Amino acid sequence: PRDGKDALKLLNYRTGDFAMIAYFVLKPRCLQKGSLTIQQVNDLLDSIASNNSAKRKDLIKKSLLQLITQSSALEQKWLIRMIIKDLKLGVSQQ
DNA sequence: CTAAAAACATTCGTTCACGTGAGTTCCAGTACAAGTCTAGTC
Repeated sequence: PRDGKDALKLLNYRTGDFAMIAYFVLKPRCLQKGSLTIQQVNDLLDSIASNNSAKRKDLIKKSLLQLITQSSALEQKWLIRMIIKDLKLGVSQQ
């Protein structure tokens, strides 16, 4: 719901990162065990990037829906962090 | 001559100063992670 607590929380994230809010929102909704391998995730991300380059948001929406429906809340949060390009695992790239 | 008063010699206990090995812990130093890097228009 656009006026539901989850919608405002996702939108009002003080532009405690967005990944944590998304994980909390998706916890009661998402499954407990995903079925996507690393190769499938990489293929979906590549498709999203290519469609963005080609200016076709329908395919981007379809790929995002597939990722959302075939992953768990932890997987959703990690995918969001990867897309944003901000992980902060506590260990530097070096 | 005589004993006695003074001086001298010895051993012990206590105090102190220094040196040194061992255990505990506190902290300066080091390593590492994360953020910043100019401001605006169109």
